[PDB]
Amino acid sequence: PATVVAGVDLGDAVFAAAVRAGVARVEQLMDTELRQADEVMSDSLLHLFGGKRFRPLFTVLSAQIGPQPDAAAVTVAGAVIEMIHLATLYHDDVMDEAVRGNNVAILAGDYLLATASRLVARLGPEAVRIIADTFAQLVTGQMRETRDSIEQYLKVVQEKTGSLIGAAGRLGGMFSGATDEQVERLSRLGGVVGTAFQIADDIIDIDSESDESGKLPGTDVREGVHTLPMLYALRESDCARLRALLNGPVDDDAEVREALTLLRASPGMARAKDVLAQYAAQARHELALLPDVPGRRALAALVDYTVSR
Amino acid sequence: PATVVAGVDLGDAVFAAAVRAGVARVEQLMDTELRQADEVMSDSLLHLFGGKRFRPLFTVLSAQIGPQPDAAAVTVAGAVIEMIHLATLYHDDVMDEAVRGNNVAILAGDYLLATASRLVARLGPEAVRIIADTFAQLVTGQMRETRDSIEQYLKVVQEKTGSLIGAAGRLGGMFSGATDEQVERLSRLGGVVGTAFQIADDIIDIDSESDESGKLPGTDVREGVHTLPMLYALRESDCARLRALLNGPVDDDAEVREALTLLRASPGMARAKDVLAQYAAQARHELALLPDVPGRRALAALVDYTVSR
Repeated sequence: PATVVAGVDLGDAVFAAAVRAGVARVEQLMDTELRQADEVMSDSLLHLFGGKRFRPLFTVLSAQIGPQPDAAAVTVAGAVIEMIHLATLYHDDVMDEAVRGNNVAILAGDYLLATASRLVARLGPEAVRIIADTFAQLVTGQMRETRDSIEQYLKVVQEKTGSLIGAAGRLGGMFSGATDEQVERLSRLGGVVGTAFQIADDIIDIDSESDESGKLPGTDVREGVHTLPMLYALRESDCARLRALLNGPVDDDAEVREALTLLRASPGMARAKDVLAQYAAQARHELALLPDVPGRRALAALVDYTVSR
Repeated sequence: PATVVAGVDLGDAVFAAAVRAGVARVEQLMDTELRQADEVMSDSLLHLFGGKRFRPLFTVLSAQIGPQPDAAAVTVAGAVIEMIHLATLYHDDVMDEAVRGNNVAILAGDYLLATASRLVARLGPEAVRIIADTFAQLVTGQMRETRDSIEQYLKVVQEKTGSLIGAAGRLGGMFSGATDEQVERLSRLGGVVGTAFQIADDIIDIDSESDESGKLPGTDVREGVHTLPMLYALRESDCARLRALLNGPVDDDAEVREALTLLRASPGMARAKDVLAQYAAQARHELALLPDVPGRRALAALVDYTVSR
């Protein structure tokens, strides 16, 4: 649809086409910079690099609050964020021994990080500082995922997902010339959006309906992984049968559906949906403190998408 | 000995004690910065972090050409270089499936890189640029190690070892206030030193004598790995028996000594020693273009150590 960009309906067509071109300049910049890499890199780098490009969208939408939403440096920031995102996927898939092998995945991701660093060097001192501080949080989060278990999970998703989208809002705001106050609100907005996005993803993966990309639920159950609704379910008074299923990876397709209908019917599925609604409210709050401009409506459509996709 | 620092004799005791304190301030800076990491990091980060600290020594020795050899930023540069070095070891040991496991090794190294980035953000734009460009070369080199085979090996060791020691000389020169010309010569010196260091290491690992750390030779033969003297040996007209041994990993301890006495007696061991002597001459050339100061004698003792250790 002429109003939709990267999976969210932004309203007016002249606005959606402005944002679309912004995301396209991020895309072009990343392809240009990645294609300069030595031949020995090509196979590794381009493998995990199209996309949904949520982070570039967030960066470009954040910049629409500023008086220069199409600043050259907004595109550079967009490319930096997306490259760090892509890089984390490579490194996760090694330590998980994961499908999305581990041959040369450490070095490729390591490149996406060098390259990210190359581009952020163009944005100046504070940007290099912002990104350094962010990547550092991002690691600690994946790290802590590696080990109050509920407090711990929420610290994980704030570090591993929240931080980087926080940085996208901060850099989008800064490089578009937004006020100091607007920069802080887009940063806070980004941190919450990233947190709600991960929790929504975790609920969706238990819900009986198929995901955005048409995927069936149960992956997290199968991989052993403990998500918010499971963490809540485990500490209730039946909850014993759940405990045994969830104790590790589940490979029997009936134990999968067994574990599912056990999770779905748990008070845990209620506690987790409540947590999501609290982060969604926190996001909508930060939105209400932005000016009443088409940029704000677009960011509200993005929150709406985040907490229902 | 009162004249020795990090395995090389620098001559005068007042000079060696100045350089020793410089390397100690790099050490202290790295420990301070690494100990601030979130608890979940500690186990991973401190595991691969004492040392021989060749890169900090090179950085501090390079700074002794400048009129401010003890500049605050020389210590920051020293810590940046050593952290990137340590980080590459973590990532190599995963893709090699290596002893020096791979559990959380991707993320730790990833931290050492975030932290490196945090410190280099203190040195300003061009430093962030230098390091970004360097890490990028460093990857391509490990990468190319992953695939004229001889030309290719030498490109590998220039990228994977040469680049970073090149950066150490460049940053040591810059932050000590050395001239533009002196900075370029310390950079070139560093690139060659790193190249000779790796080739010397590869020869030492075949020589019948034990290494610096008392290690017996043959590891590279055992791990399958092809080094300069093997690459030369393979393309001679006996050379057929060598080809079969070297075809992959060697686990039989007699085939190890068989492969050894075959490598030692090869014209390949002559071609490789000649390559080393050419890089040693290139290093000594760059040294002759530096001023006649105690810094130059110390760097000459370092080259002497590099090409015989």
